[PDB]
Amino acid sequence: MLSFQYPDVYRDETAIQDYHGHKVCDPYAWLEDPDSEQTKAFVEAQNKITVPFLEQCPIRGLYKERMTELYDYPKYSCHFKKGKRYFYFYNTGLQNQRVLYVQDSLEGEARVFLDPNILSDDGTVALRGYAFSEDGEYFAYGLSASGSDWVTIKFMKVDGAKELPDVLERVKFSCMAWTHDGKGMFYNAYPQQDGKSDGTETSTNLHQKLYYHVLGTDQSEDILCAEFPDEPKWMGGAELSDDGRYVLLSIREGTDPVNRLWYCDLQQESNGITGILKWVKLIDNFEGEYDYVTNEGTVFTFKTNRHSPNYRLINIDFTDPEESKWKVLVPEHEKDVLEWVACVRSNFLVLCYLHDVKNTLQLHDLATGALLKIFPLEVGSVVGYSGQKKDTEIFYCFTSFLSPGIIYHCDLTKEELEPRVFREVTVKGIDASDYQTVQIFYPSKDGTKIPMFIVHKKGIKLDGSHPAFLYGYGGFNISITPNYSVSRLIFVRHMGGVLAVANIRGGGEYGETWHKGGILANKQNCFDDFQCAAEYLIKEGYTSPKRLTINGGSNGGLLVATCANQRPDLFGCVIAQVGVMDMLKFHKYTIGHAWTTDYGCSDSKQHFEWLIKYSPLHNVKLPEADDIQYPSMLLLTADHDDRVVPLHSLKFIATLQYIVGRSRKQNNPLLIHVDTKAGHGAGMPTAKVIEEVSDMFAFIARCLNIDWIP
Repeated sequence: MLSFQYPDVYRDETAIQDYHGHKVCDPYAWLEDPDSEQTKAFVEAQNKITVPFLEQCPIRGLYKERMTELYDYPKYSCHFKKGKRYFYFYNTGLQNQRVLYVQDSLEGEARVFLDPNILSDDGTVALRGYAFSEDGEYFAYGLSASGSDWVTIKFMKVDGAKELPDVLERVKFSCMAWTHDGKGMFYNAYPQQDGKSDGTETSTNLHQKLYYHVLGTDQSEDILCAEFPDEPKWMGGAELSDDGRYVLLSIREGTDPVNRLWYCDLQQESNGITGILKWVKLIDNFEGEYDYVTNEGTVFTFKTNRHSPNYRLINIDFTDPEESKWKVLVPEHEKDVLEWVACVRSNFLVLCYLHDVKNTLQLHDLATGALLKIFPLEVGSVVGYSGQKKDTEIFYCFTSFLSPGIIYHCDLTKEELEPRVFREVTVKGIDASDYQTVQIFYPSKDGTKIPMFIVHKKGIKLDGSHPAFLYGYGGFNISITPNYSVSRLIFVRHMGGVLAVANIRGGGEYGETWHKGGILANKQNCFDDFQCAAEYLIKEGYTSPKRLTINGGSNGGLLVATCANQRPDLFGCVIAQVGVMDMLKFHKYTIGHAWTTDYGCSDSKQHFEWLIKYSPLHNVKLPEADDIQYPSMLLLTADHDDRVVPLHSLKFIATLQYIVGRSRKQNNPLLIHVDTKAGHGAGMPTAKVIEEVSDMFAFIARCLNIDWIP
């Protein structure tokens, strides 16, 4: 099958570094420089063999055509109200970027408010964050080009959609919060730096500061409200309390769900916002998370995980702040995770729980925390919501594996609450009743039961003859819940596949204990969990090693890459998207330093000892048995992925091709595709999403020689 030759790639055998007495050779360290002619030549040479391989079989064109047809359905986001107007995002079907619409009432004719599509020919300029003024008459929005995390904030006057001259630069991982007087907005920015700041650089991001921009002035005039010079990794995001009296500063260091919480009573400022605010350090440590829900005077309601891994709601009175005085408004549940909470119609709280990886939604009284109403939902996820304190209605968006979703509306001014379907779209060509979703719990190596969703055509025989697509992430307290994916359904319907999603440790499915179960010294638990999911699908007859494909992105890319090294005999195909592969150097680039709370850091001897055992880049090794080779592998990255710098994938593929690719027994391809004008994934235009999925499934089809089922 392989009719190409791997590119010549220079090995710097002098690249030797000592890690606490452990010598580590990094022959491809030169790939860390994205700007060199050597690195640009490497990328060119790799894409030169990968592209023809993906485009050879006509199955890619069949898949692309079906994806283009089926993905072409109306996509609406949850309606939300700001001031006297309603807004919602909508994509007719195949627009590169969804468009923001506005209407003066729910029965009023909607009009285009902000269309990102006209900002570029290829839809590579996308919205990244936005914030309306308290009165809804002004609007700030961030724009990212080519997938970069970097943002340029722009402003508009809502009435007439008038462009304002205000432009903020050097914005990244930023909050956006307007003061209620309508004078200006808080945001974050990074100091100027040598070299580029467009997403192709690898420069570490430190010393993020909190600024305040007065509308109608130049950015050079902005006020510095908070900075942490002695703590370069600290990031402080601002938000205004519901009553506009307080600025709440949430300081984070790392990716754990914890934050310091400082506040500033704006009325106590000597003469408005003129510099460093009079911060009161309410919670001045990183021992727990405090997520503002609402306040009534000095009594602040926060969602926290402080001695509550499944989360709960507490009320902290600023006038009697000692922890022993906090009141538990909604106690922690023994197993279900309280995902998020919103306050609406003054005294209602909307609580969203995760019960065995499925969402539930309910309304509670703010004064007592008592349950008042349960909003009925099918098995799936709540992916959208609107309803702030002053609002008298809520909208909530639902989705699942088999149907696009439903947007629900509920008028909260009614004595008897009657939620109703506001919008519902079904994809013609994908009959949901032909498939089923089942949830099973399988034991991992240590006996822990791990949840796994399996989606397949009804009536299939569990004889191991079906190709399977197993997905996982496992980390950063992220819960992998049901979502609608046309691309995966095409695999099921047109490639006769079985979809599986394993809720492995590291995730947030069972709270902070689930998270802690897949980090630091116990990161191996993630890999073991995932390998056991594969073993389950195989044993129970859903698939077989030669027919199994595993996929994951970012931390999930690390997941699948490590699994390929540890159990090459268990997988037929592996697709690793934008993955962290060099676990010894990840902290040196862009925002990589933030991930040490999940992974550890090689600077530490103890941590190095954990990292070196699973780091994809440092564990590529020819399988011992003659009849075992590495699975077919496809790494996908982009040149503007400044979240997980592409060097991770570049170094990894060079290593796989040299150590494994050159071996005579290796006949499965080990390829990389580096895209242009794209990044980690957020904001990717529809055109690119379609090309990516077509590539992924064409690769699977060719490597496993699967026939297309019309």
